[PDB]
Amino acid sequence: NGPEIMSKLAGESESNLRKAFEEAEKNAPAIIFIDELDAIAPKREKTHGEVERRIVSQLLTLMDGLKQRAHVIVMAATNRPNSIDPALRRFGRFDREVDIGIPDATGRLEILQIHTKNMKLADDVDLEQVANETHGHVGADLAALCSEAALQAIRKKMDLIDLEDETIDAEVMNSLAVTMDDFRWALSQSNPSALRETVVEVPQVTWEDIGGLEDVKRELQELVQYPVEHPDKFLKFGMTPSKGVLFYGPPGCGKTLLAKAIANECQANFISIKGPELLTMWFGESEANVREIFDKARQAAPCVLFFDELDSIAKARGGNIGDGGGAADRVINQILTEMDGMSTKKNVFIIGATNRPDIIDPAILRPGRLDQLIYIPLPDEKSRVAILKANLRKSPVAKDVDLEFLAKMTNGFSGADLTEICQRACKLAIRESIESEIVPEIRRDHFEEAMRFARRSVSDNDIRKYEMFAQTLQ
Amino acid sequence: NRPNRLIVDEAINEDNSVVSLSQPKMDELQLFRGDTVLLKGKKRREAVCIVLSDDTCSDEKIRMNRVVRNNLRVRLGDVISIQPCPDVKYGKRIHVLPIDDTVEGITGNLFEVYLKPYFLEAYRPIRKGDIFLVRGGMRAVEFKVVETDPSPYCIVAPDTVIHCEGEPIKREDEEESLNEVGYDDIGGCRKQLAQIKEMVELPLRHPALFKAIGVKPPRGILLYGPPGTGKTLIARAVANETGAFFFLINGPEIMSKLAGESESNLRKAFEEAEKNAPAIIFIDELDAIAPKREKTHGEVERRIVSQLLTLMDGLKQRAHVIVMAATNRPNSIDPALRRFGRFDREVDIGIPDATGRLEILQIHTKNMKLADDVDLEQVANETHGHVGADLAALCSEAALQAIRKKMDLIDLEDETIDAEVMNSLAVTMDDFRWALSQSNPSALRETVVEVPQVTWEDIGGLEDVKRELQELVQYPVEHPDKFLKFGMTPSKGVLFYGPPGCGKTLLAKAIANECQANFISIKGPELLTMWFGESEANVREIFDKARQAAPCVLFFDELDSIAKARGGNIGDGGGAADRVINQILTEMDGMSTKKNVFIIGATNRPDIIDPAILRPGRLDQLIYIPLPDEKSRVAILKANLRKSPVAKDVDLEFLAKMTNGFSGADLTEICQRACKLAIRESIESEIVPEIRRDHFEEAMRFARRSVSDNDIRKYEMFAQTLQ
Ligand SMILES: Nc1ncnc2c1ncn2[C@@H]1O[C@H](COP(=O)(O)OP(=O)(O)O)[C@@H](O)[C@H]1O
Ligand SMILES: Nc1ncnc2c1ncn2[C@@H]1O[C@H](COP(=O)(O)OP(=O)(O)O)[C@@H](O)[C@H]1O
Ligand SMILES: Nc1ncnc2c1ncn2[C@@H]1O[C@H](COP(=O)(O)OP(=O)(O)O)[C@@H](O)[C@H]1O
Repeated sequence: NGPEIMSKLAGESESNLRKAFEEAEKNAPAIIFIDELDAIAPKREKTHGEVERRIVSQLLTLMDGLKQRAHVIVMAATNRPNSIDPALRRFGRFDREVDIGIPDATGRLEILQIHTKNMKLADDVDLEQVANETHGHVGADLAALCSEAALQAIRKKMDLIDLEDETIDAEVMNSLAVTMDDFRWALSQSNPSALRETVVEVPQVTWEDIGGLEDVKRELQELVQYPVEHPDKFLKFGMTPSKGVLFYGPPGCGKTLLAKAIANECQANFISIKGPELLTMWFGESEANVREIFDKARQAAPCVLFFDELDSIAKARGGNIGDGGGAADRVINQILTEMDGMSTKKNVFIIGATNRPDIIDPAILRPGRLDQLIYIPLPDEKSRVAILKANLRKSPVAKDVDLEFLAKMTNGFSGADLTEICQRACKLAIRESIESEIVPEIRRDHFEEAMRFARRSVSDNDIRKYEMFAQTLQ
Repeated sequence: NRPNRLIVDEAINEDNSVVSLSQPKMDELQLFRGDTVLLKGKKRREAVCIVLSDDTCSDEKIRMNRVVRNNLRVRLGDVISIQPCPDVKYGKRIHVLPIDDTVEGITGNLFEVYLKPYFLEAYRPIRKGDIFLVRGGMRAVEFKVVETDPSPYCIVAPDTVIHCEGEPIKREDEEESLNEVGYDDIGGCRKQLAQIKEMVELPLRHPALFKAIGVKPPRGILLYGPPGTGKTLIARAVANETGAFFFLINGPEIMSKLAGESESNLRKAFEEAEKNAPAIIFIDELDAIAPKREKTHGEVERRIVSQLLTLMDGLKQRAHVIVMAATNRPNSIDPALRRFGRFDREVDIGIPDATGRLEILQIHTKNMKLADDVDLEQVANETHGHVGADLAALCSEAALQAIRKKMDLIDLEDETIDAEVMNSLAVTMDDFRWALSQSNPSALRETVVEVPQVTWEDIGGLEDVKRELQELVQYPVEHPDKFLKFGMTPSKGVLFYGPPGCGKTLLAKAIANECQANFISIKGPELLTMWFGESEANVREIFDKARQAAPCVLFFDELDSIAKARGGNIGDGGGAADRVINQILTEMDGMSTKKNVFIIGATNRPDIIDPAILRPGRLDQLIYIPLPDEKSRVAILKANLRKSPVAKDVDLEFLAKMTNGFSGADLTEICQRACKLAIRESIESEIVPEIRRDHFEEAMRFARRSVSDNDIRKYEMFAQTLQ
């Protein structure tokens, strides 16, 4: 480990290092694990001194020194890849590069179940919702959660009597159990003190979650599915599958849901770049970050890379009058660059979404880019029924309140305006239930009080404007 | 389970040898507040103490101070046996006698002072061998009772002849001396004091269990806060009180040595401490060793930041050692020190608040014997900005002032300066107000985090808003599974909008108080600073500080400030988005699921706010805060005047009548304008001293309303337009 090697004096260092392999090549097949490779090998501008630069050397030439008569494999742990000296990646040193990544909800379950196999828990805690609120936790955060859970429960009991003897009794800890009120107390601590950076996981949204948009659901499958499944068919007509899509339409109509739904149907990774993140690069004048975004999609492939609010920087410049310049700007420029310069097909599929297709720069549109415009309209009462149901397919809704009549009264709302009504109703309910008793389910009159506040955010003006962009483009 | 034994726990009172039982135990032990009780302790020794009756304590925990515990040899969390002794029998002059080094430069007659005041009005029961401690004249000297004419124990009576001796029997080797800091020496940081004791209770107190169990106890703890906030103090108290061996590294000592003489002391510091386990290694000034960064130059500095990383790794949990390290800001140190298995726990000691600066002040004068008028409440009110060391410096400068006005007035200076003379010495309020007049807030001022003192009692009107806000902030924290029954996420934002001075700030502070939550206020100038300074990386440090202060209310006041600085009636050519609000969006939506951080924005220009703030997952609930009504304008006038005296002669609802509308701030203007015309009268006099109706009439001559009825209609408009 790097700091041990860095702990020694000059020449006592690289001796342990060149001994570490000359010791291990005996015992072969063997694995040398160099974790904290940044400690040894950040050979860069930033190192000062010869002795640091000496040790980044000689590591390069112990990598070269293994002739394949060495059965040794060298693993090295790093945190971000740009961390280390680029000559460590020369072919014949570290050729393979494998990203362990943050675990997801579905994975944070297995970790939790590994770190309590010795505990003998209590019956109500299900580890599914424990694994749901632990988002942001790496697997060590998880190990720390459950150990703090088990040190809490040992605080509420046992030494209650002060039974402390030489060797503390066997049968007594087995009686000891850790309830859900321990774990929820374990999360209440600071524990997401670990990193939060761009997440990459398979979303949990299946098409079951999207009311309506039937034609879009089948259009998207062709775009994303058929190429990956049936390539030589594309090779029979000498065709390149289009790797972009641009969803456009009013807000809250499900442009995000569709992107996640299709990553799920493919069981592909979904990286979401939202509007604030593009604005960050544009104010911060750091669009070198766009490269790190696509290389992270490339390493997470097959993946869906989703740019939401791709008009964000165009808005921040205005765009009804706006600045004197043209449509091009720093960040979208690097998205163009990294798109068209990407690998032939790595199964990275690029989805943009915009609520202002008007002010997007047209260069994004040209073939080899987001090449397929897909309009995402305000739902119809046909769909407004399935929107109301897909929201209420979790919370309990009594039969007494009926749907297609609610979905009737709205000439148009977004699918988001409808969730507004739903969630507004569910708030009026919990308000009732918390109070009681001094009955505990939803009711029709909850929704009627909700509908008092139902507003539509789309003004029938701009639907005609949206209707216009549709026929104008072809 | 043979309910004889009972646990020992901390106690509020200042006096010695008083244990405070849980009231639903009365007839179990059968003994009332007039019976003294024998308590069993380690190395076959005991004590007997009169008993007090209180509600708040747990049933199983005796509450008693340090002195009564040390002789018992009980450390908090240990269990003692409590058995009554109605059989008590008075003594005739138990023999008492000075000990330690404490026993410093004293001389002459210490018995009319360090005994006779204390024994008086008391009947303090005393068993032979007790260390019971007395304080006077800027010193705490304790007198051990070596001999009791009857035995084992005795009440003291005013009728026992008193024995003048004053000889210095040195303290025995095995007892750990009292002068050493315990938990009661730590005034104002206590929420986190439970936190550190919770972390370290089980590892330090119970070495056997973690050898008898699979699990990992905390390896290292990082105390951080501005310098002088008591971080060394905490580590020593925890060590001294659990009994564990406390080792102290400080960075500049390690940095003082030559290369290789350095890391040897360092790797010896643990290889020395792992013997003495359970032990605490305190590495304060961890920035001196471990700022491993770009900024270090040299191998030897980078060597020492290494090897510290790998002494952290080297403890295998057969080490019972806990490593505490003090730091000032967390970004200060090398990030590989925070790898899990090195410093996993991170605990922020923080600036004390008015309510805390009181306890600190009361700890640093326990030996002084003050003067009657100084109340330490307003002393603790104007000491804002002072860390706990600033406070220790205040009161010591107060006591060196009062020693300057007196004593050496005669020049009585002898070999050993007299005992009875300093006890007469007292420090009045005119010393402390002179102590504050100095530079002493030479310590840090950065963003404060404390529970505000504004209760709803302070806000005139806004009844519907008061109940709306409670639902938003309270119901989620109290009743989560109810939110889980309908699969709902509690909205974590609010945006107050309305005219100025209508109480948008007060409401935010009032609700943090009703929750008893921390309140961080980011005001308008601070957002403008980030926008001119083009440093919006600071917004991250703002939310991570809320996250560490959670449960907290984070309040953005004047969230339109950057929009104004760009204009906004015509304004720049750009859109609504800008650098700083962008990072607020980012840090909001990317925040932890629910840490009980509740985000309140306030604006007097909801017009020019960017709409992206509004979208669900952000400040999602708009709450309009209107100009008050004469209904409320009465309670506004009263909540201002609920401090200063207002004679009945001046009447309110008629003042609150004449104003079609003012802000709640315009009304405070009138109030304060009146109170100025009054003090003007009182300072002058006499060459009467209270407010009067005509004061307020002269005030009302200058009453202006800052809201012009135009924009109320504009405010009325934003209200119905949004829904
Ligand atoms: N067609 C729809 N079907 C089901 N839910 C929807 C639909 N449209 C919107 N919603 C709900 O509204 C929310 C916001 O929609 P979003 O995916 O952001 O759409 P957009 O990107 O077009 O604004 C989503 O969480 C979703 O649950
Ligand atoms: N919360 C507190 N309660 C009582 N005394 C305090 C408190 N904080 C600081 N002090 C006083 O301040 C002095 C400096 O404390 P120290 O722990 O050395 O500072 P730091 O926190 O920088 O390590 C100590 O002598 C202590 O008496
Ligand atoms: N409704 C009110 N009730 C009591 N005091 C008020 C009220 N409104 C304003 N004040 C007084 O006016 C001052 C300024 O109000 P502030 O909280 O800044 O409101 P805003 O943020 O809306 O300007 C506060 O110190 C408060 O004491």
